[PDB]
Amino acid sequence: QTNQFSKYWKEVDMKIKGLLDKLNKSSDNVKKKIEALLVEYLHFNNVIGQ
Repeated sequence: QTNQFSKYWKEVDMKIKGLLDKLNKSSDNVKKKIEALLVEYLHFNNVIGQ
């Protein structure tokens, strides 16, 4: 309704990069969990971009 897609697009992108930096410093157990959340976050960002 408010059409502020860029504001939430940037918040999700900041969360994506935050999870990207935590991914390289992550143990093997939580690493698959982080990858599983990045694929979902890419879906959220792809929808907002479209």
